[PDB]
Amino acid sequence: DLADLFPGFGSEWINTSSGRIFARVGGDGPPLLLLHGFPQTHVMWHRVAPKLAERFKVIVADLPGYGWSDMPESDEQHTPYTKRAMAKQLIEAMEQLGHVHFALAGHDRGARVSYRLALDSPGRLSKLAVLDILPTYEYWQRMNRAYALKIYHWSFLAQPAPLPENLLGGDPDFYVKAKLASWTRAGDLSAFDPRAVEHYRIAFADPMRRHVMCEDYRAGAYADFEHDKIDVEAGNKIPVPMLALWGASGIAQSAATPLDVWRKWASDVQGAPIESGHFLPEEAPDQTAEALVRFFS
Amino acid sequence: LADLFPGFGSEWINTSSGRIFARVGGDGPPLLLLHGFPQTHVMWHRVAPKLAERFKVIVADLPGYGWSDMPESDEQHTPYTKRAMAKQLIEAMEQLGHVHFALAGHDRGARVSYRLALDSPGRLSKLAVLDILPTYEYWQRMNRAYALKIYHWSFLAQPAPLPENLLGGDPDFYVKAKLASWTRAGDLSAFDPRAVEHYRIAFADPMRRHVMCEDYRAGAYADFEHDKIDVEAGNKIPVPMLALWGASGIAQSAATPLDVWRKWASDVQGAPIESGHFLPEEAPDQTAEALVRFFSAA
Repeated sequence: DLADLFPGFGSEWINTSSGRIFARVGGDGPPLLLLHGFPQTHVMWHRVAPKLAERFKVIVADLPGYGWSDMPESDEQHTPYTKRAMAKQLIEAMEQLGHVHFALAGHDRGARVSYRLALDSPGRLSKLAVLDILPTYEYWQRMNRAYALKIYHWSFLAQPAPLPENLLGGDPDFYVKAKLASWTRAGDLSAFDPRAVEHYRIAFADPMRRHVMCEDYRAGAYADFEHDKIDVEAGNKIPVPMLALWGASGIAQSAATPLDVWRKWASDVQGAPIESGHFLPEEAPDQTAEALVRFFS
Repeated sequence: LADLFPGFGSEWINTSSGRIFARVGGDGPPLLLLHGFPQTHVMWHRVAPKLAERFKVIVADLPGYGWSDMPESDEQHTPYTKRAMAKQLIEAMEQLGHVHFALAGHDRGARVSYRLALDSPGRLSKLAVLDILPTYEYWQRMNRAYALKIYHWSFLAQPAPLPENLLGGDPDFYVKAKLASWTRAGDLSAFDPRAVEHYRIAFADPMRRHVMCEDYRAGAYADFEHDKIDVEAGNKIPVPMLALWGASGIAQSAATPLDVWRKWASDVQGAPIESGHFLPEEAPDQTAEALVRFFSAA
C-alpha cells in the first residue's frame, strides 16, 4: 500500500533509550543524517537522497514520534519533543551505528533539531545544513500581525491539549493536504510525488501521531524558545560550518533575510535561495541536492 | 430554545443587507446592545431587564449571527467588516426611528460599536465597549505571549475553508471550549445553560460558523486597515465613552485598557470588573450597574 521511495536503501530500526528511530540507510562514505519536518516523514528526502548516497552514507530518519519512529511518552513540559531532547535521542541513534561525528541536514522541525544539536553538541557534527528555517527564537521575536497570520499554526498547534488535537481530527486529510499545498510555490500538490503524499497522509491519519506533532509545536512555543533564548543572551554561536538554504517563496524569507539572521547565530555560515516554496527537497530537488552535495563534500 | 427576555418583544428589522433580529423591551431613550463571538443577543439576558427599566432596549443579533440574515461575503469579507456591520445596524435603527441612540457592545459587537462611533459619531449619544481594545491595538501588540493567548485571531482568519473544515468535525466542542476558556472560572458555570444552548445551536450551523470566520478575516484585514487609517490620522472617537473590561478578560492581557482607549477616544472613562471576558454573564449586577450609571448620567 505504501510505496518504497528509496530503492536500494536498507531499513533500520535504531534502538535508543527513548524509543526506536526508523531510518532508511543507503550509500557509502562519510555519514550524513537527513531530518524531515512537519507534516512529513523521512520520505520527503526521496528525490535528493539517492544523489547524496552517491557520496555519503545517507541516513534518512523519522524524527522521534514522527513517521514510524516510536512515540515517547510526553510530559507537562513536552520534554521528549523539545528540540534538545530529540537531538540527544538522534545522537544516541547515530551512536548505535558508530557515527559519533557526522554531517547533518534538516528541514523544518528537523532543521530545528539540527541547529539545537549543533548548539548543544557541536563536536558531533562535521557540517550542518538547515533548510528554510530561522531559529525558533527568531520567529517568536518577530511575531507580529503579518507573521501571526502566515505561521498561525505555531500558535494554534501550541494550544493546550486537546484543543488542536480535536480540531485536527475534524478533517485530518484536508489539513495535511492543505499544509502541503499552501506552502509550495505552486499552491497545490503537483510538486509532490503522490506516493510521498500518501506517506504523509497516513502518518497524519493517526491521532497519536497528530498529538506528537502538537507536542512538538508546544515545545516550540515554550522550552525550545527558552533554550534558544539562553544562547542568544549568552551570545553562544554555532561553530560548525553551516549551510542555510531557503525557498524564495518559503517561510523563512517572508520574515527576514535568512543568511543575515543565521550569521547572528553561527560563525561560519553560507546561504543561498532556491527557487521553491517551503519544501525545498521536493519542489526543487536538483537545486537542493546540488547545493547539499557541494557543501558537504 | 428558551425565551430569556420575558416581556421583550421580537422584531425582524429589514435592511439593505438583510434582516436584523432583535429583542426589544423597556421604554425611554433608545439603547442598542451588540453581542460578540461566539454568542448571540441572548448574552444580554441577565442585564437587559435591568437596563429596560430606564431605556428602550434593543438587543440585536449582529449581521450574520444568531437569527439575523447572513449577507454573502466576498473576497474582502466586506459585509462582516465592522464598518459594514455598523452601517447595517444604523439602517436597522433608522427603521425603528432611532437616528441618535446609546450603544453598548461586547467583543465583536464592541468592535462594531467603536467603528460606528468613528464613522458616524453623530448617531451615538454615548458608547460603552466591553472587554475590548481596538482591533488595531490587538494586532500591534501581537507578540509571542499574545499570539498564544488569542491564537483564534490568527486561526479563524486563515483562508476558507481551513478553519471551517476543522470546526465542522465537532462544532459543539469548539464553541463550549471558547465560552469556557475565557471565563474567570474556566468552565461553563457562569452561563445560563439555556443561554449556552442558544450559543451551541447557532454554532451548529455551518453557514453561521463561516460568517464567524469571515468576521475574523475582516478583523485581520479590512478592520485592521480601517483602524490603522484612524490611528495614524489621529482620529479619536468624540462620543462620551465607557470602557469596561474584565480583570481576567482579554483586553487587560494586552495592555492597560484605559490608557489605550485614551489614545482612541477624547472622552473615555473606564472601570475593571472582577470577571473573565463575558462581563454581562459572569458579572451581571456589576455590568448592569455600570451601564445604567453611565448611560443615564448627562
